[PDB]
Amino acid sequence: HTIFSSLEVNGVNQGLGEGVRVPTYNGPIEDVTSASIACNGSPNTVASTSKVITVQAGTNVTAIWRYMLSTTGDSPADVMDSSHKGPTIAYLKKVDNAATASGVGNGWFKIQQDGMDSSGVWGTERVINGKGRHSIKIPECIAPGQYLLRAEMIALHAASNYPGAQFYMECAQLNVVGGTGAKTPSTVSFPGAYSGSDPGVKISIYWPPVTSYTVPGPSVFTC
Ligand SMILES: *[C@@H]1O[C@H](CO)[C@@H](O[C@@H]2O[C@H](CO)[C@@H](O)[C@H](O)[C@H]2NC(C)=O)[C@H](O)[C@H]1NC(C)=O
Ligand SMILES: [O-][O-]
Ligand SMILES: [Cu+2]
Repeated sequence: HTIFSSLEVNGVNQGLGEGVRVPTYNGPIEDVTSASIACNGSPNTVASTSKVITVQAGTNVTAIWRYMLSTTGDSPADVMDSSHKGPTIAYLKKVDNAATASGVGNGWFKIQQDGMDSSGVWGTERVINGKGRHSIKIPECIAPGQYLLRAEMIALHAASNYPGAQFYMECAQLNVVGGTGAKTPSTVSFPGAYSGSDPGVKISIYWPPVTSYTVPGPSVFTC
């Protein structure tokens, strides 16, 4: 239970729900076939925001994860419960109007992931124990203009069967400046990119303990 409730750009937090479409409640999506898997949604409610955040291509933005919208600290419990082990992931989608585009459908490409490292530590544990900071590089080589940024944490502690995996995601609204357009990503759809049968979705993280993890979705796009 967690929310990507603000984005840091150029080292400055852009504000709570400012340029990030935040849900009222911190619960997960569990149905990977739902329209809500793209940018969150029903049975939650997600707020619209008029802010589109300018970001220089090639630089990092940092999603700031918090337990609830009103949370005021950054200790582990202020981010997400330590039972919630799994990957962190981020995607972009080119859109016409980042303040209104829904994010459902084709156009997503993966730009970051952190599953399980060679020491058995999960991406979510780096966020939980890193003050909620989920750093994401905006590629330098993509086309400039308006995008959605979907940042996600998947908790797998209850994922031995499907449904069970818990998907926490929010979409931020970006204007990417300086992108060279030198490379056009291949894209996937949300819903569509994840299946309840995926090895990273239906998984028993303790039975036996896993030492390798396959993050769901496509490969990370690189310039
Ligand atoms: C910018 O974001 C990228 C991820 O998109 C970060 O790159 C990862 O950094 C970790 C921590 O050093 C490494 O273990 C990974 O190997 C890196 N991944 C890649 C693909 O390079 C990068 O550290 C971020 N920069 C900042 C300032 O947070
Ligand atoms: O969230 O369990
Ligand atoms: Cu939870």
